[PDB]
Amino acid sequence: MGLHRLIFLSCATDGLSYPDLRDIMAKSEVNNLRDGITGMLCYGNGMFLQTLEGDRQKVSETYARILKDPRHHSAEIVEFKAIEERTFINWSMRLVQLGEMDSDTIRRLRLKYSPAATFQPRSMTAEQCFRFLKELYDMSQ
Amino acid sequence: HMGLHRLIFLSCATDGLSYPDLRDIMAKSEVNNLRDGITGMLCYGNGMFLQTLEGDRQKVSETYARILKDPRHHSAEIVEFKAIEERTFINWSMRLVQLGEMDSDTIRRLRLKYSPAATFQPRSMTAEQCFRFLKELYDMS
Amino acid sequence: HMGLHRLIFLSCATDGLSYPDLRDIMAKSEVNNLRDGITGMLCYGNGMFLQTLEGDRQKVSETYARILKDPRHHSAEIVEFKAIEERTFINWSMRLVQLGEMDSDTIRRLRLKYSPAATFQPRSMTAEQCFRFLKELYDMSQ
Amino acid sequence: HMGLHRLIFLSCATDGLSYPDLRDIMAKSEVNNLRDGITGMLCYGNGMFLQTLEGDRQKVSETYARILKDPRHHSAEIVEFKAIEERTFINWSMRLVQLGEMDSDTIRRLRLKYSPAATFQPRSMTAEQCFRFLKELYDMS
Amino acid sequence: HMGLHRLIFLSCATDGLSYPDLRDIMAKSEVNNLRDGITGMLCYGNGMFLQTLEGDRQKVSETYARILKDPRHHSAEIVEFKAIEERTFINWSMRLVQLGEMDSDTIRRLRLKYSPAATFQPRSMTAEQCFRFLKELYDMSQG
Amino acid sequence: MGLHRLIFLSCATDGLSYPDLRDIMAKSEVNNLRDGITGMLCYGNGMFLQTLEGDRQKVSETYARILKDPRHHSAEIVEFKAIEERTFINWSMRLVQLGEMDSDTIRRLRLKYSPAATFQPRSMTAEQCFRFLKELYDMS
Amino acid sequence: HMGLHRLIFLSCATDGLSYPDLRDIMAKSEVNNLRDGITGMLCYGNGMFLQTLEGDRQKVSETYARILKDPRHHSAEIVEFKAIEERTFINWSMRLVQLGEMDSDTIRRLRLKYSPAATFQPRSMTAEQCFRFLKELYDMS
Amino acid sequence: MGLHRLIFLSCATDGLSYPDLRDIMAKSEVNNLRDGITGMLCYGNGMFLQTLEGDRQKVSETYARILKDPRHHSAEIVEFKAIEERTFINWSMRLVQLGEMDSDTIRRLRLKYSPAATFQPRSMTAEQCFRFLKELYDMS
Amino acid sequence: MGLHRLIFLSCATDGLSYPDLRDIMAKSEVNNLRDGITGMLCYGNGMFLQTLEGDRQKVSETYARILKDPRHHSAEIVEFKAIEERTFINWSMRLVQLGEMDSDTIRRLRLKYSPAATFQPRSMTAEQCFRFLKELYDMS
Amino acid sequence: MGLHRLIFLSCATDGLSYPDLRDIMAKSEVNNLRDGITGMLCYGNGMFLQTLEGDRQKVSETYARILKDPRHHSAEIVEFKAIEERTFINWSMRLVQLGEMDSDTIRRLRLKYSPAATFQPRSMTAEQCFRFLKELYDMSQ
Ligand SMILES: Cc1cc2nc3c(=O)[nH]c(=O)nc-3n(C[C@H](O)[C@H](O)[C@H](O)COP(=O)(O)O)c2cc1C
Ligand SMILES: Cc1cc2nc3c(=O)[nH]c(=O)nc-3n(C[C@H](O)[C@H](O)[C@H](O)COP(=O)(O)O)c2cc1C
Ligand SMILES: Cc1cc2nc3c(=O)[nH]c(=O)nc-3n(C[C@H](O)[C@H](O)[C@H](O)COP(=O)(O)O)c2cc1C
Ligand SMILES: Cc1cc2nc3c(=O)[nH]c(=O)nc-3n(C[C@H](O)[C@H](O)[C@H](O)COP(=O)(O)O)c2cc1C
Ligand SMILES: Cc1cc2nc3c(=O)[nH]c(=O)nc-3n(C[C@H](O)[C@H](O)[C@H](O)COP(=O)(O)O)c2cc1C
Ligand SMILES: Cc1cc2nc3c(=O)[nH]c(=O)nc-3n(C[C@H](O)[C@H](O)[C@H](O)COP(=O)(O)O)c2cc1C
Ligand SMILES: Cc1cc2nc3c(=O)[nH]c(=O)nc-3n(C[C@H](O)[C@H](O)[C@H](O)COP(=O)(O)O)c2cc1C
Ligand SMILES: Cc1cc2nc3c(=O)[nH]c(=O)nc-3n(C[C@H](O)[C@H](O)[C@H](O)COP(=O)(O)O)c2cc1C
Ligand SMILES: Cc1cc2nc3c(=O)[nH]c(=O)nc-3n(C[C@H](O)[C@H](O)[C@H](O)COP(=O)(O)O)c2cc1C
Ligand SMILES: Cc1cc2nc3c(=O)[nH]c(=O)nc-3n(C[C@H](O)[C@H](O)[C@H](O)COP(=O)(O)O)c2cc1C
Repeated sequence: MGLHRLIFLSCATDGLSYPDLRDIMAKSEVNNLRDGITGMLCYGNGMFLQTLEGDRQKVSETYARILKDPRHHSAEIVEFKAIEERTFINWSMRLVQLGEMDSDTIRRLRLKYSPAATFQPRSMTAEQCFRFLKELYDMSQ
Repeated sequence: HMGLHRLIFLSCATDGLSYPDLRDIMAKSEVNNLRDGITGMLCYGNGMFLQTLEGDRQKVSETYARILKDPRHHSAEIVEFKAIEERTFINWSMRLVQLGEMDSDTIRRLRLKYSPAATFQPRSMTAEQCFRFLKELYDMS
Repeated sequence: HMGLHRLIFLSCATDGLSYPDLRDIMAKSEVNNLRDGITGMLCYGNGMFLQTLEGDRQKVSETYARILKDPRHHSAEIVEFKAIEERTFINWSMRLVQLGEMDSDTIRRLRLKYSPAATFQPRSMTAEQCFRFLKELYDMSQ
Repeated sequence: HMGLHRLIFLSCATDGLSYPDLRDIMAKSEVNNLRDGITGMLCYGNGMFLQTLEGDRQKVSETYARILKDPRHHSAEIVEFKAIEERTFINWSMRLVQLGEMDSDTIRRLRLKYSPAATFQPRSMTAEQCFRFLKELYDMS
Repeated sequence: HMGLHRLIFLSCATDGLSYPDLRDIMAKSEVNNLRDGITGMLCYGNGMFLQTLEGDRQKVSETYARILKDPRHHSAEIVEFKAIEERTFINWSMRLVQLGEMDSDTIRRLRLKYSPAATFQPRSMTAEQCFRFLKELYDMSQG
Repeated sequence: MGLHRLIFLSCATDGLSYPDLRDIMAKSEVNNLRDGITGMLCYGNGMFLQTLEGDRQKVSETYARILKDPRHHSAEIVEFKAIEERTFINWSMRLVQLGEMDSDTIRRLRLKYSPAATFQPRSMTAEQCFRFLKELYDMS
Repeated sequence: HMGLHRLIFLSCATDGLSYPDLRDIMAKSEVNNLRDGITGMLCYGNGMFLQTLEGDRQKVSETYARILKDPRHHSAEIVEFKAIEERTFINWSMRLVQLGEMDSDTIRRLRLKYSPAATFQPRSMTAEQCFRFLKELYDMS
Repeated sequence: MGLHRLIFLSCATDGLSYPDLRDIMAKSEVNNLRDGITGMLCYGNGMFLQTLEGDRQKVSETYARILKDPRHHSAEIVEFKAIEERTFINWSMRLVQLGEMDSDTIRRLRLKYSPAATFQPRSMTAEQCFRFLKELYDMS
Repeated sequence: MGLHRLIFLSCATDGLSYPDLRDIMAKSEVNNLRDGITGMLCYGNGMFLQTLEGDRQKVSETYARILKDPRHHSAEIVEFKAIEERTFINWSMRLVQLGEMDSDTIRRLRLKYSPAATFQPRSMTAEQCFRFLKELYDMS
Repeated sequence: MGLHRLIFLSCATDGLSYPDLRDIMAKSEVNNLRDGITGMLCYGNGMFLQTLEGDRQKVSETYARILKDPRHHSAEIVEFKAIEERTFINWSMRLVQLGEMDSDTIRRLRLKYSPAATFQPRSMTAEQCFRFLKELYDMSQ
């Protein structure tokens, strides 16, 4: 039924540590590679913003799995639509931490695509979330 | 906030699904969706569920997260999630439409109009086809 | 003289607003707006105000700055201000529509049509949703 | 949360406006705008102000309502207020540009480029001209 | 021959304009415009003229140069001049519409519809607003 | 009511002299700077092709004065419309004479934007006159 | 072949054209155009011809090449030649409409609607005006 | 992969019989109903013009089978694309014979959508074939 | 009525000689220069493909004279429409012989804009002919 | 009737050999050159994906011949439409084998234009097949 892209956000569980983030990256890369899924996970200011690209069914099944994870709560879908080609091609999953990135670059990128004084993905539109993640992916290459 | 959205998803009915089960689903959704500002429509046929929800980005997502935990269906597949200027499915907090209790010639034309399948197969339908199929049902009701 | 414009804004009615308040707002609004070439419509429901004003860029702005000084409401939020080819809200210099003095079902369906909320919440509505909500009310009030 | 918006307004500076008065304005705007997630640009020339603010619909409104109470100007005119997909005035929570301290030729050409007036007259300019005028100022900083 | 065009302009009527003045204008516009393949409509109201002319690029220009020389009005403003695929104002070489001989409420709402002004002020209206205002006048008073 | 552009053409009156041109350019520069008007005047093959940018009322009044000038006759308006920004920014008024340019570059420019073997602005559309003038202005 | 096309051209009647000439033109046109799959419409008025032919790119061209050798007119000028998705002038292999036998006011308004002229002057008309002019004449028959 | 529509044309083999047409119609109706396929068959002037809607795979497989039928030759694909909704809903396969309908209606229809003096789908674009088949279908 | 472009094709008459080609080019340069006409004539595979830009009347009359020339036959109009600017500016008439150019540049060009295994303008659309001719002109 | 493009896919019959491919390329190179046909053949993961550009009739007949070939089975048409210009100009027929290429560029190219974890033209849209083929043609010059 074709290639799709999903974008959703969520609130991280309190006290998340680096080993927790690395654990997410490690399982996501293996499962996604198996499932034909690509994407990117953005972490900052206690919030997750993720995009997954792939088959309509596979991406749905992965999202239903991600909802069971106790490392986050209060998930919101931002968008689900058919896409002509992938944007997030290179990584089965890439984690980007806004805190390990140039303070100035991120502030300008977060301002560019958002009205918020901090990283607040609930205040961004679907196209803003996409373009935010696209620039993170393009610089994190 | 963030605005009005519509979700469209499909799923498989669990084997043994009973009319009571159908009525229990409708009873709880109507109370919940009314509380949440959610309207929409549930189509059941050929062992398949095809549903749409309209409302707040967060609320619809939370309702979908709850629906994913229901054992009365399995293998849910998201069809689309996007922002909308206005609602189509205004009249009912949640309306159940059974394809089997309907004019066989009306439903045959409808299912053919918006799908390539010889029976009702939402998995073979695009997001636009599911929207238009459901809308004709809503209008016919 | 920069053409015809439309402003849309919303606000919270102040606690204790009474029918005399609504009449005073309408009485001054009709006189000022007729003087200023301003037309529009004010919607009241669920403790919220939703209003649109059409006219000259300077006049409408001046009318809005006066409105922000009015103690009969608070927490104003601008929804949209843009140039327009033609007016939609032609007939009245100002018209009050109370959502509660109307067919509950017609309004319930309209409030659902153009918003995600279980109640009248103009802060949850877009500029296009506010305009189309207001236009349908205007078309029914004729 | 109804998304990112841009406000543009103009006003007349009250007589006697002083250099310390402008610096005070710039000092409070940077603090307030940074607090509120707001960015923008203030233009001063020919006794007139032309400013733009980007950010949240509610915050920008509340900021305009505060600016309207300031005795250092009068006769404000809204030029446009609308939703935007991305910010243009990303770099400064607030920046002052004095047209009088700029190349008489660079500013004269820019003033003619975007208005029919022989002097700076933002009231004679469309929303698009004010935007494009302020943007070139922004790009020259 | 560069095709069909439309001109829209406005002006202030000179003080003391009389009904015979409007009649001399109308009798002469009809004869000249019929000769020159020009059609159009003149609106008079609130001491202001708002007129449109359709025809050949050169003919319309010359008629405007003639109109500019007339002492019966002053302070003309061009609102628009462009090529058009087809005429809107076809039925009359020139038709005069006086806003005062028409339904106040009909004209009132029409003037608000296409302008920000509390009275008829073509100087506050765009080319498109002027076009649409004149077109509704032309359509309603087909007589 | 915003920034507008006018383009018109005309026939020069027989006996046009440089002094004649000197008076035109001198009063135009003064008058246009006062009025917020910019533009360009093209002369060639006995024809004027002009563009003026500025306020709707000002540009019109200037056109009315230009129509009284006896140094030319048979004006035609080419277009009058609103514009987002000026193209002809640099000069309150600039004269360009086609005859004092490469017999090759202008031949082309003209042929590019007209069906005629000589400069015949009555044969050009509004968009052809604009682009033709924009190319001339862009050269200086 | 290479598709359905429409040609529109105009010409001046050779001075002294007679009714029998027009008859003979119409009789050859119906026979030839019917043989060649060509349809169209010929307007005559004020000493001018305005005609359109629809059909094969080759057939219409050759027929036009034959019309060019006819001494009953001169000064032919092509108005338009392009590919078309469907015919407008379907009903007749060739139909003659004389502007001289029509409601004097109907023809006056039609000529004014699609021309800057006080007389029928097809040389003063664009390709779209000729098309719309002939189409209205066709619809009144 | 979704709903598609195919259009193809061919020459009927010499000797085509009404019984021949009926075997085609009967086997097509059964197979297409099995295959979720709908469509329309046009026959005139010795030519076939057909459209099928359904699954990309299914429609292709049916076309491959049509290519082996000896009752026609010189098949030519006209169009194959994804479609949002079916136009040819009502019948799995419906035969419309051009030659036995109103002579004037089919003359106008065939002229409307083609440069030819007889039915010649080889002279028609994809859109012409589609709009032609659709007007036939709408008349049934 | 402004600037137009014509595109047409024809078959060269049997026996066409280089002097014949040189005379066509010679009279075309004079007539077109007088008539304000520019364009390009492409000769290949025994076929002519030409385009002319200029005034609507002049271009037509020139086409009518071209139709009486016995050095070619079977003319087909490809397209005739209004244009905003000339593409074939530099030359009142220029010959491009496909045979005197790189077989590979021309082979690739001919495939890009046609379904044919050789140069066959009768198989090309108006847009394909224009773009074909424009690439020749730009590389010329 | 102009230039067209066909795209189709099929399953290679079991046991396909290098000689098998050489014979396919050999006749296709000859036949397409005779027919004015250009195109490209992609082989990978036991699947064929091909495009042919040329005349509507010739391309159709070449497809009819290809369907009789027993070296593949289960052919599926992807798209057939008229085109303004060719994309695959340089070759009458060129074979590209995905396994004789860099796992990365092919893997990422294949992910770019499909949801699948391996090459599966059956899950690809018409526009994805075209773009997949076009990047292959562009790389192998
Ligand atoms: C924010 C977040 C994003 C995640 N994204 C993915 C993902 O994209 N793919 C994935 O396989 N698991 C993802 N996970 C982890 C799953 O929730 C879960 O732990 C994982 O799929 C375990 O899979 P298993 O049950 O098959 O072993 C994510 C978890 C979090 C908290
Ligand atoms: C096909 C299907 C559709 C459902 N749709 C909705 C719905 O629209 N809204 C809702 O509140 N529950 C819906 N449910 C039910 C949820 O799974 C769950 O039973 C419900 O939210 C229970 O709410 P509770 O928190 O009051 O127990 C649906 C269940 C199924 C099987
Ligand atoms: C919700 C609301 C809407 C209002 N709308 C208008 C209006 O459209 N026009 C107006 O003149 N005043 C309006 N007002 C009132 C103004 O704030 C102010 O009281 C009024 O202009 C005072 O007029 P005056 O000082 O000239 O007598 C509104 C007030 C409220 C609370
Ligand atoms: C032209 C002008 C522009 C201003 N722009 C801003 C601004 O962008 N943000 C802001 O907070 N204040 C701005 N101000 C200042 C406000 O009028 C006011 O002094 C400030 O919002 C006070 O905030 P407070 O309640 O924290 O004292 C501006 C004042 C002027 C005269
Ligand atoms: C508002 C106004 C509109 C006019 N419109 C026209 C017109 O459409 N056609 C026309 O010939 N004269 C029109 N005139 C009159 C001309 O100024 C002038 O008197 C007239 O063309 C004299 O024509 P004649 O000298 O060629 O006889 C108009 C005058 C006014 C004041
Ligand atoms: C072709 C041509 C173009 C002209 N353009 C302008 C112009 O752009 N601005 C201007 O003020 N005068 C222009 N003029 C001259 C005016 O017609 C008139 O002589 C001048 O405005 C008178 O200036 P004054 O009113 O100060 O005496 C032009 C004259 C000609 C012949
Ligand atoms: C204005 C005009 C329009 C004509 N239109 C057609 C036409 O549409 N079809 C046609 O066959 N002949 C038309 N003709 C006639 C041709 O010039 C020619 O005389 C006729 O095609 C001769 O037929 P033939 O092939 O038997 O010699 C027209 C002639 C004139 C003067
Ligand atoms: C013009 C024409 C159209 C046909 N269309 C169809 C068709 O739409 N569906 C179909 O199943 N067979 C169609 N056929 C018949 C096939 O060629 C073949 O006989 C049929 O699929 C046999 O099916 P079988 O597997 O049951 O033997 C058509 C034949 C012709 C000549
Ligand atoms: C393929 C071809 C193209 C021609 N192109 C032109 C042309 O562009 N301009 C032109 O004047 N003659 C052109 N001609 C020649 C005319 O047919 C005729 O010979 C020429 O115009 C001389 O006529 P004249 O001396 O009466 O002017 C062309 C001839 C052929 C065969
Ligand atoms: C995947 C695949 C692609 C093929 N592509 C072509 C092709 O593009 N052109 C062609 O002539 N044959 C192609 N063939 C081969 C034909 O099936 C047949 O072998 C060939 O056309 C020889 O025809 P002929 O010997 O009758 O002349 C292809 C075969 C396969 C398996």
